[PDB]
Amino acid sequence: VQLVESGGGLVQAGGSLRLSCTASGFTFDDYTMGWFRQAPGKEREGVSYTGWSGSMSGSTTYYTDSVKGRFTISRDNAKNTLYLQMNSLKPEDTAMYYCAAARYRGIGSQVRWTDFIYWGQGTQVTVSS
Amino acid sequence: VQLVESGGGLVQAGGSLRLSCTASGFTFDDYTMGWFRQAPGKEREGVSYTGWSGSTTYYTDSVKGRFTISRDNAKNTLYLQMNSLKPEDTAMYYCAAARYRGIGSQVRWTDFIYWGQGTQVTVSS
Amino acid sequence: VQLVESGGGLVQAGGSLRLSCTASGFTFDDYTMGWFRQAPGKEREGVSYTGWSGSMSGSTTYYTDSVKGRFTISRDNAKNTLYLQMNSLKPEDTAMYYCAAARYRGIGSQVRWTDFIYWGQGTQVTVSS
Amino acid sequence: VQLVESGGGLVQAGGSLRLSCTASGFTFDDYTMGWFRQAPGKEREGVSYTGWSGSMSGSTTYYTDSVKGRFTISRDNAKNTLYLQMNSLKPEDTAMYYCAAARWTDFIYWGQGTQVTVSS
Repeated sequence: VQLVESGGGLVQAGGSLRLSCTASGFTFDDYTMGWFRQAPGKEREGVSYTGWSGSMSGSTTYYTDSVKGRFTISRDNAKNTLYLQMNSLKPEDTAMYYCAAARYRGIGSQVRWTDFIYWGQGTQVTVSS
Repeated sequence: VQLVESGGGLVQAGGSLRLSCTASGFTFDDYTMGWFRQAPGKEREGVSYTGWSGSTTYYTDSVKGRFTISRDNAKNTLYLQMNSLKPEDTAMYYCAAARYRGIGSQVRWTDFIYWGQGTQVTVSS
Repeated sequence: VQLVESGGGLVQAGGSLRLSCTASGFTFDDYTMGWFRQAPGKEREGVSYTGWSGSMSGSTTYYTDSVKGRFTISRDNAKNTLYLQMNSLKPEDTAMYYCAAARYRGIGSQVRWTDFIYWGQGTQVTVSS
Repeated sequence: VQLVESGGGLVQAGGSLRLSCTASGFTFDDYTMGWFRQAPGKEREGVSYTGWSGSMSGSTTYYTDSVKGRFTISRDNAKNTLYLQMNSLKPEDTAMYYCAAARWTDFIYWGQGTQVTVSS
């Protein structure tokens, strides 16, 4: 089980980045995938997840208030890849961004943050002044 | 007359950036706006322009299918969405402006008169 | 010829980091080794170098005004490693830091920025508010 | 009485950080100052302290076995600041680091903490 992040870097304020996260063997399309971030000196917080419920027949996507209307999560079940399109980047968005996976295959909107078990190494996103 | 570029930076190969260029006092919506780039040690080449009956947008072969130019005449801002970035795209990117006439003439590269200071885009291996 | 940087990361303002740069096959102790940095959207500037002087009887170390009294360069000719101790970090120090090498000596002429020929891939240093 | 920590962040294995802890009213040069850390899911453990001994003939600094030879505590009584120089960082050092004051159960005044993350 591997999760390799890519697409990070350094950008001016107002610029844009696009993160990617390819996934090794765990049957990607049945898992709820998510993006986390960790500020320097602060705890790791949740950014966005998307994933699937059986009790509603369908998918549930989430976005935090600080990334609302600016970030976009998407998945490609054929290539087992998760994406995070970050537009209109602010200097408060500067963190190391992690790509996580939750494992019990049916969680929709009852997704606790503690359900994410498999993690990646991360990628740096730096938004300067 | 000022042209301030933004949105540049450093990214690995395959990543994406989005440049912006706000414009100070001149009628933005009546001018043909363009993007240039200058490699280290090489001459300044043209990337993409858009502007003026109908509108005409241009893209160079090296940025074909990967770059996207757009303008916002309300906010007087020019955009350049750079997707699938290659290490050959590493340059300082300039935002230029030309004035259209004719009426059957063409915008050549020498028509761009007003320029910006630029922004650096670095695509590493 | 390889130059691998390490020791970067994310830190608050006032914190400290220490970069390292191991060198592959090129005779490290006879080359002038340096550190560069590149801000987001700006050109690549020079930070500090150490090595040859101009006289074949001395070492010469350099430090830019923006890093004066806060940064410290050092080399280990036995392990072929270059170090950069960054203390009292400011948010203006946020860049991708590169480790470069020069080989021109020129008895009578001092070190210029264009003499650095071999470069590394770099490491990210982010100093947040 | 306030204790504000700073200097934390994220770094690779083998990298270095330096924590700082400024102190509000007024103790500082007569109190034994220390650093604690708390791993995710584990209890809060002690890292290092420095301060007075019994009797007043001298100072005593302490370092835990897991940080021995890699960490360095220091204080500045003029600026009322405590420092922790963390060199050769291991992934087992990943915790939230607290700055505490005494004069392990003697430490009464605490700070909010700062996160130190050492990734692979």
